[PDB]
Amino acid sequence: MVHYYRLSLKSRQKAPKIVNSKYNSILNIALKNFRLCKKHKTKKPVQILALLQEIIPKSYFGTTTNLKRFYKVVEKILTQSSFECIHLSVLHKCYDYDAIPWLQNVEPNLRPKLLLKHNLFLLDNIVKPIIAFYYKPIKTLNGHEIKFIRKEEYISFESKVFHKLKKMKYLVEVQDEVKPRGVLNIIPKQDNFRAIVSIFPDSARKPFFKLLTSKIYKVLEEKYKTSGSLYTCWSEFTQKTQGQIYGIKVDIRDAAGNVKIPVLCKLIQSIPTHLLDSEKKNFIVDHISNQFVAFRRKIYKWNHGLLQGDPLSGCLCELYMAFMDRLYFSNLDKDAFIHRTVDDYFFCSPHPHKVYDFELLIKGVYQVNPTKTRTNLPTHRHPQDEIPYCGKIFNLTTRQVRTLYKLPPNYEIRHKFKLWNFNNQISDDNPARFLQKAMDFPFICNSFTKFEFNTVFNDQRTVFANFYDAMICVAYKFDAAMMALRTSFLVNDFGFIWLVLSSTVRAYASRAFKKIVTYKGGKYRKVTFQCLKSIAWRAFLAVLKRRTEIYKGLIDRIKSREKLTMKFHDGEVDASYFCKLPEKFRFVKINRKASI
DNA sequence: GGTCAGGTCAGGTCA
Ligand SMILES: [Mg+2]
Ligand SMILES: [Mg+2]
Repeated sequence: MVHYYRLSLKSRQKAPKIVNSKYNSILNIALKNFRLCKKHKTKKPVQILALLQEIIPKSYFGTTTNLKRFYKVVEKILTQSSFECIHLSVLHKCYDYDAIPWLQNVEPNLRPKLLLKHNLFLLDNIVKPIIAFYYKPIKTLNGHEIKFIRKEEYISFESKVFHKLKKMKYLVEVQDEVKPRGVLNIIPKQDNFRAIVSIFPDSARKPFFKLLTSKIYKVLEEKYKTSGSLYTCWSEFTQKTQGQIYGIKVDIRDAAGNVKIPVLCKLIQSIPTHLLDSEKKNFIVDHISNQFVAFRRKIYKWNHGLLQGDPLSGCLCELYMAFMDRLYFSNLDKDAFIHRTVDDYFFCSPHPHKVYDFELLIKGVYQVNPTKTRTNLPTHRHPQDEIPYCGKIFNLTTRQVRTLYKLPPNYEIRHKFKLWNFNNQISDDNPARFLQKAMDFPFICNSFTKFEFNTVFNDQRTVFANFYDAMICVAYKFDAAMMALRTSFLVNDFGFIWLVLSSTVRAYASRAFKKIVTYKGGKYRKVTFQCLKSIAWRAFLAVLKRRTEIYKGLIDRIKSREKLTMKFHDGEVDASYFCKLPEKFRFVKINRKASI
C-alpha cells in the first residue's frame, strides 16, 4: 500500500563502497565514479545532469530513450518542491527492457520489480548524496519554493554574518559549560537575514511549552483589549469617513531583537499570581535570560532581544508589543482606524498631519524598515494609494480591497501547491481520486471570505475581480496537477477529466453566492448564479491558453456552451480584465527545466 | 436517523 517516493534530501543514504550480492555489479562502476566524482576537482560551474551522465555509464540504460526517462525524474528532483513525491511505478513502467543489456539473462516476466529497486538504489546512494555534497536546500517560505545554493557560498555567507553577529556583541562564547537548547541556522530572506534556532527535541516539554504559550495567550486576551477584527475595524472606519482617507503601514525590523529583556522580565513578575504562579514565572525568566546556542562544536549566548525559533518567543513578543500597545496607543481618535498584526502596523485617519505624527512616533520608539513603508502621504518620496497589509491590498482613495498575491517574476507557481500526502497514498491506477482531492475547496477557502465578497465597502467590480483572481489561482493549480498526471500517472485517457471541473465551478459559484448573499451591502446591485460560473470558466480559459497545444481539446470542449455572457447588470465592469490574464500571472513560469 | 460537542487530520492564511 506504499506507492510513493519522497523527493526530499534527508531520505538519502551514505553510499557503500561496493554494492551487495542481490544487485548487479555494474552499479559498482557508478560507485567507483562516485569516489572519483568526490575528488576535489570541481569548479564553480557544475551541472548535476552533466556530471551524472559521466558517472553512470550509458551501458546501464542502453538506449537513449531509457536514459532520458530516468534523467527526467532526476531533473524533477533537481527542481523539486518541498513535500513533493512521485509514483514508484514511474521507475519501471514503459522502459525498453530488450535494449538494456544487463537485463537480458534473467527471464523477462520477473524483471520489472528488480529494476525499480535498482534505480531506487542509484537515486538514494549516489544522486541525493551528490546533491547534498554541493548544495543546501533552503525553504524560501514563499509557498513551498526551495532554492538550492552552493555549499561554499552558503557557508561563506553564514561565516560573514556569524562574524558580524560577533563584532556587535549579540553572540558571546559562553565557555562555562551549559546544556545548549538547539542549533543556530542562518536563513536568507532577500537582502536581510533570519537568524533562528532549531531546538533539540526535548520530549515531554512540548506539552509544557504549549501549556505555557496557551496560558499567556489567555492573559493577552484578558488584560489587553483585542486589536479588533481587522475587517470590522476597517468596515466601521470606512462607514465613518466620507472624505479622503489617509493611511500608513510600517514594518518594524527585528521586533524580537528590539525587545528589552529587563522590561519583559518585569512584565512577567508583574503578572498576577492566579494567572501564572511564581515557579513558572521564575522558570520563564531565566529561560529568556539564558539563551544558549550550539554552532561549530561551540556554545554561545544570545544577548539581543528574543530568539526566533524559541517556542515561547512568538507568543512572548506579542505580549511585549501588546504591552507596548497600551503604553502608546490608549488615546487614539475614535474617528481613526488602527490595526496591528505582530510587527506590522496599519493606521488611517482623515487628517494627514495625524498620520504624519503617528509615523514620527513609531520611528522615535522603534528601528523600522524604511523600504517596507507604504503611504499615501504627499510629502513622501514614492507615495501610493495601495497599502499592502496582512495578505490584502487596501486602496485608501477608493476603499476597495483586493487579495495580495506573492508571485515574484519567474516564480514557479507549482511551488504554491502541496499536492502530495505521504500519510495517505493513492495508487498509480487511481488518478481521479488524486485530481479531485487536489480540487478540494478548503485549500482556497481563505480567499472566499467576507473580506473579498462583501458589498458594504466593496464594489461589484472588485468582488468580481477578487473571485476571478482566486479562480485564476485554482486554474494554475489544475495545470500543475495535470502536469503531474502526465509525467507520473502517465495517463492517456483524458475523457473523464471534463467533469469534476464543472462540478467544482457549480459548487464554487454556489458557495460564492451564499457568501455574497450572506454579505449584501449598499453597493450590491444584482448577481446572477450563472455569471459567477461564467467568470470562473473565463478564468480557466485565460489560464489554459498558456499551454494551448496540450489543452486545445479541452479549451475547445469548454468553448461550446458554458455560457460566458459578461453582461452583468452594472454598466461599468470593464470586462477586459476578465477576458485575458492579469499581468501579475502572465509572467509567472509554469514549465520545468533543471537550471543547475 | 438528528443533532451536538469532543478528537483527529487535510490544504491553506498571517506573522
Ligand atoms: Mg509542530
Ligand atoms: Mg500546536
